[PDB]
Amino acid sequence: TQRYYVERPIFSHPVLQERLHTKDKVPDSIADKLKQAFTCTPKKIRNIIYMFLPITKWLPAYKFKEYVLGDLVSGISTGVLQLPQGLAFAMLAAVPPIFGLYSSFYPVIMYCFLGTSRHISIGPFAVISLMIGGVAVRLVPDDIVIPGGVNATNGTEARDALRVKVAMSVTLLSGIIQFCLGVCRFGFVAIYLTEPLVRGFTTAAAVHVFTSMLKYLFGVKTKRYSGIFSVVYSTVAVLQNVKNLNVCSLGVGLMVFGLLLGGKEFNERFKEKLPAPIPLEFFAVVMGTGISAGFNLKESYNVDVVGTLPLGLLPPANPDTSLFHLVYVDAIAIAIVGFSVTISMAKTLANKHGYQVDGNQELIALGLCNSIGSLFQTFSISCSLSRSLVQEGTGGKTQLAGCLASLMILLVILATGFLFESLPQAVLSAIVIVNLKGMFMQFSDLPFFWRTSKIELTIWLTTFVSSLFLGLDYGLITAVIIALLTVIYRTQSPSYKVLGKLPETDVYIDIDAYEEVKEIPGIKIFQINAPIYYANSDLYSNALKRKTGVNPAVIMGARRKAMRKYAKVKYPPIVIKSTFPEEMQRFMPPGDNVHTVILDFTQVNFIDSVGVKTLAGIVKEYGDVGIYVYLAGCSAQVVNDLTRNRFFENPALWELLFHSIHDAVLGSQLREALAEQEAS
Amino acid sequence: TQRYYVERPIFSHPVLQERLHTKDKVPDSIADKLKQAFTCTPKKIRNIIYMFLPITKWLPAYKFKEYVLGDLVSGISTGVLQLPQGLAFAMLAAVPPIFGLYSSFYPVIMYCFLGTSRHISIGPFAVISLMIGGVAVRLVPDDIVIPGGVNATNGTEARDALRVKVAMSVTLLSGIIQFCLGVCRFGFVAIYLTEPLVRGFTTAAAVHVFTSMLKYLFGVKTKRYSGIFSVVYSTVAVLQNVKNLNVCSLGVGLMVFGLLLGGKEFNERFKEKLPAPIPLEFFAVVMGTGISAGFNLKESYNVDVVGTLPLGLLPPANPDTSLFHLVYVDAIAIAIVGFSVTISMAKTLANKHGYQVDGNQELIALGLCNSIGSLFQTFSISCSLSRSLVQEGTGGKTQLAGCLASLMILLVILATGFLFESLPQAVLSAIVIVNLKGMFMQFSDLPFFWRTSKIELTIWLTTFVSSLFLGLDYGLITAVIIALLTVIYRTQSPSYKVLGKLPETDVYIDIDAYEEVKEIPGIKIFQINAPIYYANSDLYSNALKRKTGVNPAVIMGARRKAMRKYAKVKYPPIVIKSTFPEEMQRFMPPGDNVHTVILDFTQVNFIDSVGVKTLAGIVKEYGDVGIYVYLAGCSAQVVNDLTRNRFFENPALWELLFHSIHDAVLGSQLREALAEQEAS
Repeated sequence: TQRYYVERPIFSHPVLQERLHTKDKVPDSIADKLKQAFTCTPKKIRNIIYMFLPITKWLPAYKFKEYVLGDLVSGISTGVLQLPQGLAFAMLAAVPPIFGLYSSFYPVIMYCFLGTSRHISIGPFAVISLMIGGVAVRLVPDDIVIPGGVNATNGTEARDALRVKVAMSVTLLSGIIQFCLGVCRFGFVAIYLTEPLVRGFTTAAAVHVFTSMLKYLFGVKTKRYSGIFSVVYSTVAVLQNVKNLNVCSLGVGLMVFGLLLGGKEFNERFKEKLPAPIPLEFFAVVMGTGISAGFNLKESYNVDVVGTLPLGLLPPANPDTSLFHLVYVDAIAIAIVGFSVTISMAKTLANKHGYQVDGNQELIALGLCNSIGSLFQTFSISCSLSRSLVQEGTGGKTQLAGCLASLMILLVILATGFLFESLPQAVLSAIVIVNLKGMFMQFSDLPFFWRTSKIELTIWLTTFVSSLFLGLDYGLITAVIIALLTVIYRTQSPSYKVLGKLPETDVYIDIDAYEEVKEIPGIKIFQINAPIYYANSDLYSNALKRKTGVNPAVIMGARRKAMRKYAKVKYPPIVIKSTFPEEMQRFMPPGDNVHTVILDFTQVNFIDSVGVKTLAGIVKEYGDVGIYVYLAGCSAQVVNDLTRNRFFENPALWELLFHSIHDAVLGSQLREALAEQEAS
Repeated sequence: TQRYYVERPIFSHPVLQERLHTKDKVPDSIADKLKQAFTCTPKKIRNIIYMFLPITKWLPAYKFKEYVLGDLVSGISTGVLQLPQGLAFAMLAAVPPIFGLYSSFYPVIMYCFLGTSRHISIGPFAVISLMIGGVAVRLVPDDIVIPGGVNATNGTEARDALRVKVAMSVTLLSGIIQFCLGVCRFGFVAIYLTEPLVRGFTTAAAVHVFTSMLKYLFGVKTKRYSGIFSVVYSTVAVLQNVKNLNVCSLGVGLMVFGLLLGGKEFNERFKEKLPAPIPLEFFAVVMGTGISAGFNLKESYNVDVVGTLPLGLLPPANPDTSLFHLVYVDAIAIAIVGFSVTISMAKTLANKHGYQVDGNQELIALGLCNSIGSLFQTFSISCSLSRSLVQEGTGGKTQLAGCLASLMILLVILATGFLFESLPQAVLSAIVIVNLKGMFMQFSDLPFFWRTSKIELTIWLTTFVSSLFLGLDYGLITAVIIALLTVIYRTQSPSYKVLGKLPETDVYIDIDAYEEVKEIPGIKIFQINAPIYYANSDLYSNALKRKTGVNPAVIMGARRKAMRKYAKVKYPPIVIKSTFPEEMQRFMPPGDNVHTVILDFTQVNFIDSVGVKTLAGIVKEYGDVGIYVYLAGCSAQVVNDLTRNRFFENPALWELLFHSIHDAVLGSQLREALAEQEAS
């Protein structure tokens, strides 16, 4: 075996520096650093094509045997879920449901080629649909009359068309913003999305969706409220209007919701006995439309339905740029929220399955998809948590599952679009509610975060509160700001400890930690696990003057009191000898007689000018009362910062630095012994 | 002498822990921690009185011999400067100049008793006056007619009275806000005011004052613009209207400005030959009023003057609460700006003269002064940089200098208020401009900050730009946000280094730093001077995989390529043996054959859950390719955070920790030797 054995002289800063010679670096010119970027070698362009076109990468390496079955099952499962979710989200966007199915085909097909993640399900999203509906209602109210040859029997078709045009314009603007961010390499900001913030935001979004879905489930008309305090106003409005509910719609909604819960529980408890989960949502919608067609609930009980669905695709239409100045803020908010959600989902899925994704590529893909969808009459969409979870849980391995979902959506549109026109909205509302259980189950993190880290619990609660009461446009920004400020809070509240020397060794630990460390008499050691920046110097000084119990101010006051009671270019030395008479020292109150104070810098990352001034003031103040101060474990960054500042203007301060706490202690003891040598 | 000598066994985490026993702490109950707060001992109440009433402290200990002369000279010098500055600031507040002198008596007297700092000059301030004037104009335009018996010859007295009432109401609200903040111990936020931010804010405020003073100097009427892009609009407006200037006013202003510059330069170069500086501003105003009275410039050349000054004090008047809902934002902004400026000045003066101030006490004093001044017809004021500099430079030692200034201001008001009514505004504008040279000279910090620290230079430039173009209400907030974000920027860009062992010692330094350190073969050491929080884990992982040149992904790819080319409750062990045949190893590309990677945690302050997951993933990934990873120098905080998380669920991970880099290296070498013992 071997033992920790090392013998060396005391390494002060000048001694360490004189034994080392600075290495000569190789200057890399900017022109020379950019010249090789234009080699245009075939490998470089091939890599660029693969990065910009991920389809060319994962498609040639597609292993059919272990992927065809899983991709097929996952695609069927995600399509039979995207169709009702898309129809429900279309209603939430204040647009005809036919446009929701349109948004479920073009962006998915485009992302099957421009997408990097192979486990996320691109499609209609609840939050984006709610924001689009709110802005459409705000721009287009219910009191607009167009004399375009329409008679008095107005079916509000013009209002719906105007809302669709507004949605198309804002979608195009959001896509342009996303593409500009992607080409600007702005995707690096996704790292700021910590997991608790994302979970809290998703939970708050789930709460908003649940409280917005109440009106559809009950069937009672309620004004849509967008902005600050939207959730509370919406829920009190639906509570006040609950007296005029529809019995049939509520009953069928409760019945289908109970059936969905029973089927989901049965699938969960019979997972091993099935080769693939059965589509429960498809059975639910089939049952709902069959009952509605058989009993004619549209007029028999005045139960609202999804409405008519026109068939056939539409030719591309050029949008208009006359609405940018009205919804430019909302387009940016939609782009930010959608990009954040999709990048968070892609990152967590990549971590789960062991791969990587590129944020810039995702931004470019989202921008192109949104722009082309706007050209093809499709509103802005983003990633969906529940649908992606279903896709991954059913065996999703590549992006071909989304292509199958888009193909089957197109088939339904072209062939069986009329069959689903009689589906009541209550069934869709119940389907949305039951699929929301995954995000609602995330409330279990509160005890977990309470036990693990209270700071993360505070961040999660702040994010949830900000995204619940305040609008989602500013709630995410507020949550990000709070998360960033938590780092400042942590740096402003470090753990100050008094270190003691373990006997017969060189390990320094807290004096009040293990009962075996003995503090060296006459030496005080102070340690701070935080930087010395401007908003921390005062707290550090107070902690040093309090925890160590050595305050120069009170020492000077005691000296003055004892003196008054007993009476009845060159630089000066840093440490001034205590000119206190021995006779006066007889009336001096007893103390620890500390002669050396050691400050730990092993856990200091950087120091600013304010910190430099504070440290210089502390050193001078302690040297005035004749107490030596040495710096131990200073990193090269701290030394460089001190050199660039005016802290090292006096060459006599170079001897105050050391390399380790034990080295500083040995140097101080040697200095004391040498001083005692000439004493007598 | 002595040498660094220590012999000990390799201290792994279990070995260190088994040799130490946790100390039993003393639980301090909250009820027991608050019970002693109500002792009501005479010393405690005396200290409370001294803290709340600083006048009772420094007045009994007033040394007359060395303070009477200096305080007298400083008080005279600051009064003869506050009178013209107060008159000028009153005009900038869109209020009659008599109110400016009123603001120069009551708050100063009150602060002479409720103030802690003994070197700051409380009085009218340019920024606060400008904000008050802007809000008064915004609330009270020039198109308001009051049929209160006034004939067609309206002198706009009602408009001035309404503006005064608005100023009084906003001053009272700001004082209430300041008092509430003071009683809430909110003064601790003053630590966020770093020196570069304060200097940039003061410089931008000086620029705003200089560009606003142009209209008074020229005498041409110009609409006052408040809000965003106010400075640019004001300067282009005065440039367009410069064609209608007044020759006499501009000429006399230039003459008095030149005289002031000459006198200031003469005093600077004859400082040693004078016992006390002569009052130059008093001579300037006397000359200006004498010339104006002799030549009657009011009507001879249409030169505007300060106006009539009513005599006698006014009885207290109860304000109204009907304007809070209109200026509540502006009152908060005024309070924040004034408190920030005064606390910064008090802190820097305390540091210069070697004492301390309390932010909460300053907040309480400002709130009480503003509220009582509102009761006594006085607008909100704050500390002035130039006047405080003059007070300190003339020998200011206590607060009695301000009392003398208030007394002489009251004497002028009661006796010689009519004499100064003929003083032209050009003289006051020139006096303001010449006293602004101190803040304008602060532009020399740009090369200093460029050489010392580029980050502080960026902060200063950002603060200046934000407070120049954008409004001062939001410019300070933006500067604070940028300053806070600079810490995050520093933590997101650390300095990754590869460490090497100095021969015959235990000092590890950068391999490319001193040319003498030799890297130990087969061992990679990585060091990061930054935390491992959520917004830094990915960069840390990339740096570890790039700088060390040991990426498990490329290793696995090379192994697979070599294999394909040559072919033609218990837990698993963390490190998996490389099942690579020796025959296949013959086709394996050569490499450094690293068997151990050491991660430095001596400079790590904290790690979050995201960092814990990232570290666990890195450890597992490196153990998959059969590479050992050890953690060295982990602080108690990091160990506690890992324990609270799920990182230590497997007991086999406790042996991976160490106490020092050398200890980890010795342990790895011993493990390799032991493994080689059973090899053959």
